Amino acid sequence: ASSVNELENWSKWMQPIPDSIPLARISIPGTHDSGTFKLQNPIKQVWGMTQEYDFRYQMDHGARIFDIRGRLTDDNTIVLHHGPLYLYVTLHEFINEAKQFLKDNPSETIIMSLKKEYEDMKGAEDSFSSTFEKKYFVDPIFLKTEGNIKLGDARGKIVLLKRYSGSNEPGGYNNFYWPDNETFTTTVNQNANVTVQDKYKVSYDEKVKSIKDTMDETMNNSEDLNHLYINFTSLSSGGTAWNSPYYYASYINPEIANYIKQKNPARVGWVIQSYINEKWSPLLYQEVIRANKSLI
Repeated sequence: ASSVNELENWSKWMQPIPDSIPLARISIPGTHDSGTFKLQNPIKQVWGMTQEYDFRYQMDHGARIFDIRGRLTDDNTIVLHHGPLYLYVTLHEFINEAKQFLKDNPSETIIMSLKKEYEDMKGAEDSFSSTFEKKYFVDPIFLKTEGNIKLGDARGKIVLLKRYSGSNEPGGYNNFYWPDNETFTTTVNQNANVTVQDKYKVSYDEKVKSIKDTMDETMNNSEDLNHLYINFTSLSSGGTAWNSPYYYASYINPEIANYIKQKNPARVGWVIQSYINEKWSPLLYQEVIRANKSLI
């Protein structure tokens, strides 16, 4: 909690950050459609795959925010989906990976975004929200405290970012507006504000400008601890060819990695990327973590 060299430890990078820092102010790497790593079917993967490695690999690479999309099944369980595609991964499977990681690295915390991706199965007993809260959320690893959550209250726990309607259990970040395919601003709570850049399905040129534009706003608003900045660098279009999330990401990641590197900002916000790996040159996630040196 003193050396900047400690941010270079991908599994324990949150250790140096002061306990009093709200998670909002922290620059955190995230993964888009985190549970698509099992899609190995050639045609399914050219449209649905946004990750090639599992949850643990992702976390061991500094990722601390996970984009979870679920669906209520007959068996009254929540499984992971990408549209109408069952990903061969379950919500329990994710929560268990998160627990092991937090057991080994108690200094860390993981933010889980939960969204209803597909319509509930016909024979379901309860609704998506009630099912998730009665069977999962009730688990102790879930932080039940709200407001502008500090890193201290989050260590060893899973912080929930609600992207589902109809919640009845307090805890984490409340659900807000979130319009389709665009960048917007709203409020989470009385003591918080949100700016999200979620322009999936858009031109590469418009996409890159969007990311950078949102990243400039957070750079110049670095000391505003009451403002949440979520920046999705992922881009999806017509697959089958080099228009896949992998193709765009092979350019977008190093590009934004450099952008962050050159500017040397004190805050870049929460950056949710596709294909977290070690292939691309400057490494986006690593640069994002480094921008936290100002907090050390």
